[PDB]
Amino acid sequence: ARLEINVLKKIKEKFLCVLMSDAFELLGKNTFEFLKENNFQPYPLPHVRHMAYQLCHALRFLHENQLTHTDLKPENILFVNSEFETLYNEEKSVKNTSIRVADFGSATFDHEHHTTIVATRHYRPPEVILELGWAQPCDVWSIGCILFEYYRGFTLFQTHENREHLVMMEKILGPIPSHMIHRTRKQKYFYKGGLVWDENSSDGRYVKENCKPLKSYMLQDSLEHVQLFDLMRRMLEFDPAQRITLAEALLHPFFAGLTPEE
Repeated sequence: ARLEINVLKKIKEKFLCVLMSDAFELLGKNTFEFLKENNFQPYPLPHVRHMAYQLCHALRFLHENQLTHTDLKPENILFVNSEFETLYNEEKSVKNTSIRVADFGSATFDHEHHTTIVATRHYRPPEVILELGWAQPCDVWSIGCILFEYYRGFTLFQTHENREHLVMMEKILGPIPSHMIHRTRKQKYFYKGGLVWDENSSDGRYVKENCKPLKSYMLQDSLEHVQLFDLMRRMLEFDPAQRITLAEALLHPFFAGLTPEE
């Protein structure tokens, strides 16, 4: 099943992706390894900004060429060089914050058959869970979750099951748009428009204690933090038709803080 090779060849011909030589180039540790190798202490905002910029550029490229990745997660984003400079206050900070997007094994073309369920759970969007169909906006959702993870050090949706996941989504982002609820065949999750959920269950207890409205995860109050969260909340729009595109995301005030080298 090296129809992966095919995608890689189609991609090369059109580029912050890890692509083929014939296997490919070796790079540094991935952005999750680095997180774990640093106690899950977040990346500082400037790193998060440069990484976000690169991600949006990388996938805007796929997205404008009839491709969705479907499996973006911190494990598939690679530092070109993960050499770091430890500093006491001990936290680690990577030297060169350039990244590459990897693993096009799941990348799907517009015209290809779309499997119902795609993405790794924590990075999977509501349209997929509710089986409303999916395309490029899938990746944008994943990118929102990933940026949050870079900025706080922990997963946005640390979940194991659909119902819980949906409850976490409402907890953090507000209620699911009613039209999406009317449209899904997955009605077993709902009653009179409301997610069926026992708050006294162990998971229900986890969510009450640990999931809160998105803005409340802001570490600092500076403009740059406010903008990152404005951009994240647009990437984590429930409705894929209304969710921001990566072309649009790059025209966001958040990226004003980039160096011109960056």
